[PDB]
Amino acid sequence: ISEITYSDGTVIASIESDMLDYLYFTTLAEAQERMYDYLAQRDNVSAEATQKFYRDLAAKEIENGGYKITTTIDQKIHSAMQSAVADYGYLLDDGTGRVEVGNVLMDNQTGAILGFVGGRNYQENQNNHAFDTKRSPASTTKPLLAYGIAIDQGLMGSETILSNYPTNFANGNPIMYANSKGTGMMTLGEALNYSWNIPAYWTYRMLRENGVDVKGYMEKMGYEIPEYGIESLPMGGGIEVTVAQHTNGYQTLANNGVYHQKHVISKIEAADGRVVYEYQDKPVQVYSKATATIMQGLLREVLSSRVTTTFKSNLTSLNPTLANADWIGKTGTTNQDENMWLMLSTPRLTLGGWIGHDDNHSLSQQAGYSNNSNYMAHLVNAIQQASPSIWGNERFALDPSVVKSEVLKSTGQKPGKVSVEGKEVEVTGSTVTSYWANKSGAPATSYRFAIGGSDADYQNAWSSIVGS
Amino acid sequence: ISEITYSDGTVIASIDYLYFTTLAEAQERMYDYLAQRDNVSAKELKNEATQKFYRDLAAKEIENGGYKITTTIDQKIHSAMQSAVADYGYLLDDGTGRVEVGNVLMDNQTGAILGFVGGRNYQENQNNHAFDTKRSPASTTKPLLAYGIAIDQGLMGSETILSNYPTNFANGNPIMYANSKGTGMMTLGEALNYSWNIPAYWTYRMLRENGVDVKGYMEKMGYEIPEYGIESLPMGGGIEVTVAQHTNGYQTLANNGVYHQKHVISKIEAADGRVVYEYQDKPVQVYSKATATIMQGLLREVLSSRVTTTFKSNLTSLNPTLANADWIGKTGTTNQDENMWLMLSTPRLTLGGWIGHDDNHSLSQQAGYSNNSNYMAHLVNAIQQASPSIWGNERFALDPSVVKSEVLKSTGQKPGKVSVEGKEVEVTGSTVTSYWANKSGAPATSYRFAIGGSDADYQNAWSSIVGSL
Ligand SMILES: *C(=O)[C@@H](C)NC(=O)c1ccccc1
Ligand SMILES: [Cl-]
Ligand SMILES: [Cl-]
Repeated sequence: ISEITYSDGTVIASIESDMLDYLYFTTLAEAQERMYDYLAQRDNVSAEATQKFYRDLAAKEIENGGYKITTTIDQKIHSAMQSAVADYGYLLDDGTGRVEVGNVLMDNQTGAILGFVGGRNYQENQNNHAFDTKRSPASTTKPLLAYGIAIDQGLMGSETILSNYPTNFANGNPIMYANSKGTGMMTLGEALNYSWNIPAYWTYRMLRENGVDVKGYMEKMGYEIPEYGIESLPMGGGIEVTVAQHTNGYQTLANNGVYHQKHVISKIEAADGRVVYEYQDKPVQVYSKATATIMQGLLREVLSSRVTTTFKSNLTSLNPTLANADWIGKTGTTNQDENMWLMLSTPRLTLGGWIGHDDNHSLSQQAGYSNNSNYMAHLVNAIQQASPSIWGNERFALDPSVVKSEVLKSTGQKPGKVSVEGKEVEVTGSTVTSYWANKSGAPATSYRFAIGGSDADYQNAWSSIVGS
Repeated sequence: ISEITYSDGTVIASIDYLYFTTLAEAQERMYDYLAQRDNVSAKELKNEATQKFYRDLAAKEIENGGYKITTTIDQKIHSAMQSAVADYGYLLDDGTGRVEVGNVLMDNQTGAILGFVGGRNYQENQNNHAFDTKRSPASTTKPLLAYGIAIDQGLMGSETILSNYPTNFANGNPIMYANSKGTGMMTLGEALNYSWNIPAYWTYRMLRENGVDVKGYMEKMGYEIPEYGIESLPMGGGIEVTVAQHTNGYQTLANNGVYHQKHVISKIEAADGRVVYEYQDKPVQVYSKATATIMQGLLREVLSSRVTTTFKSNLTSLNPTLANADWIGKTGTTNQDENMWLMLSTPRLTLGGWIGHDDNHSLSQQAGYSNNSNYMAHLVNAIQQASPSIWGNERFALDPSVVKSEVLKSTGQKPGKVSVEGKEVEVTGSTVTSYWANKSGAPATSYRFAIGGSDADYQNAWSSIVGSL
């Protein structure tokens, strides 16, 4: 007689007990953590690896008591998501075995989880790849941990230049991206669309050199990272996250920089009217509104450029109308292709997606670029068939507090006079608008104008520029 | 008493696009027959009064005689194609007005035309964009007139290097691609996938420099080009073609270099069963089998690299199995975006496609990249549902006659001893197999290893080669 229900109150199951489906265990486990804090607090503790007596009590309270447990799960969307993974799951198998999958669909204004995919098939495997397994987010780390923070601290703007010239780790090893040692200077947009690694590495070093509390940012979105003094951290080195938590970081970018904590339980009510737990809205401005809406604009291009994912193309062919909603996203690829991530938002929703194997062995080279992008387009279509207005028709837009600068294409700073080789120069050339999240906008071009680069790099780029 | 039929004898009509197109070709064939019958001949044929008299006689024969006309059209494929453009034609519209379209499906072993799309909707607009419209094929011309010819003449192979360093036309204007003046050296594979312009320009110039008979190659495919002395010829300048004729040129690459002449008419038969006209197969080896099969491997990557078309992604979402056929293809885009082209083949079929506006105004930037790719993936899929074996599952494959070479990745040539600004150098580094269509494969590396390039260009490039040993 204790009960778990969908957001509209329809029963999911009753809870009982015995001695010897993803939806059931996920929602029960979150309901038990809610019951525990409630119990711990009503007996005024804060003491203790028992504990652990409170876990057991919370399970008993729910399996004996008569409690109504309201979830955020939308029955139609969640069922459509199961049918999707059942009908199009095979799209992910790439010749490397049975490829597993995790997907969380989150509401950007509230943090509520509308539906999810726990895996390919509960009966054949029960690991919950939406809420339990933790893998490096790799590249999908770079907007949250490196570029979004640098934009937020007034250290760069949308058309800032970064170095992708070859450079080494402190140990001598060259920093790589697939087989490439590096190219030269590029925009942010290019560093993002292609997902290069050297530009994120220099951004994070800048942040450290300037004393940015990067930990403060990540903690406010609930990320737990044990060691920040890692050179590859912007590449996802030393980080490991569930699909649900990571979706929650993209929710933050999509919601104009304002976090709401992910949840699957909204209310726990006793048969006697005692409300044991109700979700409190607790919004947190993590990035300014200028930062987040600037970041949205870049992530729009990461998908429309198709450089690292075929998603827009796949979705165009399945549902050209849905494909013209305002989609933004980032992909991620682990160093041996062990894990592929694709994160998508419209202004209303965020959908996180991971694929990999349980034993961590390698996927094919294109599992992320192609298989996962195509499977996710199917899943996005399904959610839509079930709830045709849930993705929303609104567009992401720059906040009015965003600051505009006219800069040069070649330096991403204002045109101006710099001294090169001792001998002076007047720099000019084709220009562009770059967006900033400070008061003053972009600076005037100085000698070292980009994020990173050795002296030899700057001498090579400066030279080619004065090729005017 | 006169009738037109599908290839299976089923009756088309008594003698919409389908009707006029096939009537018109039959009339063409009848004219030819009347003219030879009355032994008219030659300069007399150029007179327009007599031209008029014979057209009028051809037409009247067809309504008067009781001629049985059998066409190459597969009824089921053709209607699927008609349904497809009715259902999916809207995918092409892009905010530049209503976009027209032409498609021709051709059997690669016979040159027969199985079906076609004349336009968005005959009742609204009656111009036939498969058979009558002529527009520059743009990029789409590079594989045929630049790179395929050069490979066939022994002047390059699959990983030959070509210059895409900025350069100017003879009048001093720079050769552009989008808004880029160009980059540096690059392989043929990358020149083809991204569709750069400067490499095609140097290839053609080289063929002029070796006196290659390019006109001879184009004429064997039935191409009519009034003037070959044009610097932008291999980009498609000074060429305008119908969809049907251009399909025929990609038919030739697809059929291992051997052309068959396009046609929707296979036979016309007099009331009493004698043959006024019947199609006579005349295959011509236009490219060596080594050339065309090397081209096939290159055009495979144009599609699967997805740089200029999203086609393989679209097809993959509509039909994962059909996407695993062995597709090869090339896109093209006019200056200013007035015409887009996507040409596709499996070993059995070629499908040509054009989109654009009847008064030539610009399409949007992505109209070829995304729209026409998506629309063509739907058309391809409708063909499959209507005739499930038709595309086939065979693979293109290098002909035994192809020579392989191990060349330096960075020169496109055999590793070796090279003289650089005085000091001789030993040139080494990673290698790769390059395919050639001559007797001896690839030569040894020499100072001008690439197609095209200035001295300043070469002093840049060697800088890198050397600084990397
Ligand atoms: C981050 O992990 C980087 C290296 N890039 C990608 O997300 C990616 C994904 C798929 C194909 C190419 C690159
Ligand atoms: Cl492919
Ligand atoms: Cl694509």
